[PDB]
Amino acid sequence: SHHHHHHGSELPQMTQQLNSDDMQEQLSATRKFSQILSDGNEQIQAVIDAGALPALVQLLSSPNEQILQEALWALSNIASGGNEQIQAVIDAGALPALVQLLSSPNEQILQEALWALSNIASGGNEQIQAVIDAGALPALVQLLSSPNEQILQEALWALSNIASGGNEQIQAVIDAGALPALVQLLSSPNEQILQEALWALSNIASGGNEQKQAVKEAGALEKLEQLQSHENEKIQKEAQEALEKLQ
Amino acid sequence: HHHHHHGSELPQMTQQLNSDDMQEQLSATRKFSQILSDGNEQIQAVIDAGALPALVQLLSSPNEQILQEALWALSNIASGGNEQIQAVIDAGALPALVQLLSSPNEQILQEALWALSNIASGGNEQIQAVIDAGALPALVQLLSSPNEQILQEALWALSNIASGGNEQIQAVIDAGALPALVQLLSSPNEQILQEALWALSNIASGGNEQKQAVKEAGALEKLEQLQSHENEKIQKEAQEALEKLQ
Ligand SMILES: [Mg+2]
Ligand SMILES: [Mg+2]
Repeated sequence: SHHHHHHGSELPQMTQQLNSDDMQEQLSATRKFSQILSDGNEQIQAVIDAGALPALVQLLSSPNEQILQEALWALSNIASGGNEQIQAVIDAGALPALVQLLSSPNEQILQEALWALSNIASGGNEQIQAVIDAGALPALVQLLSSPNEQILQEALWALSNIASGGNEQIQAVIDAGALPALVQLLSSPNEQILQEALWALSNIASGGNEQKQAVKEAGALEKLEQLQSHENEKIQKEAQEALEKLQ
Repeated sequence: HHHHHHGSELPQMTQQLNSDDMQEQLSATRKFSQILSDGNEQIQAVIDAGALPALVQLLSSPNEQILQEALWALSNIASGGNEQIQAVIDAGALPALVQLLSSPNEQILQEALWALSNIASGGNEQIQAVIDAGALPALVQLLSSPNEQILQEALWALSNIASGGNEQIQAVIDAGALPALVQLLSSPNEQILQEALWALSNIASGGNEQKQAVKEAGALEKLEQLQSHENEKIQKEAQEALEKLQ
């Protein structure tokens, strides 16, 4: 969803001061920007300081759709910041509830839960490990065989981020039975899915010998070879990289 | 540390989350979401308004306050998620931050290192951008700073870089960081050697090629000697890393 900044915004003239030659104007504008950024982070931190996270995690068990969905947006949002903010989400016990919400008959709830997991798995290796431990992988994989393309795309993005951890985190993806589904996804009519399936296999390929062979066993060499000649240009530029590192 | 103002609505909202009343639960979640949406849109408005490239340009300012103030703003943005980190790199920050790494002024150097740490706490391509910008040669050279505040920030940065994939871990090894990392185990500072242990354990998360390089540096010798330490918490981390070589 795109927005317009309000008409009374001071930001444009503030940006002009930064680019100016005056150096009183330069100093004034950097101070105002530092204030805006400090204020914005502090409002986010105050919510965490307030003890909101564990109470929001509780509300993930709400029978009410409205409440569960808003509490889910809030957590996803926090988990989209730095590592420290993901840690707070994890510490509040979000993961088991987030993993459980992958069984939700609601397609809107499933997608928001998948986006939350992606955010958390975009952090450090031990935080991706936490996700793995919570048993996210068995559900993520079965969700790769989904008729719903929009769900598939987010489940795929969540695996890629897990697949961008250490070798042991990558191996957990392999052990979960992810490759057959990923390789099949290189036959996707939808181009955007192909590219994320590509980037997922590319992230796995950044592992050691064991991870590479597993990808060769799944039949990914054959595909990337006779895929390096697809209609699109950047789908060839990324399949060339996904084939070259497997060396 | 700071206090929130007495008029803050947050405590009554938190209690509304934990209540049995669904209406109060729903009013509180919507309000928390609103607050979070607002803060994140304040930060994005600064980016959408084209500030970053201009702040990067002010990293080469002859004025002490300006340079310092711009570096904090850049550092602050880089402490968010990957999307915000990328905007900083796109703005051209890394070259300027690396050049600032060899500046007379001590606090400027420290903030420069803090900034680079923030950037290296993102994804692998982001950490690789730090490496391609030439950060490592300077970083290792700072591992024996007579200033210990500067030593601990430089350590943090290397841990972050070494917390990437195998390609970035090998780069740290290739830059000759292991000997100095090992020598920081037998050092008086209990907070520093802990960060050096964090650092070494992160390398030990790589492959065999990475695991063996640490061994040739004399890690296993000084890792086992750390079970005779006064502190109980160091005794755990030394083991969690010593055994991390299965
Ligand atoms: Mg191989
Ligand atoms: Mg809202």
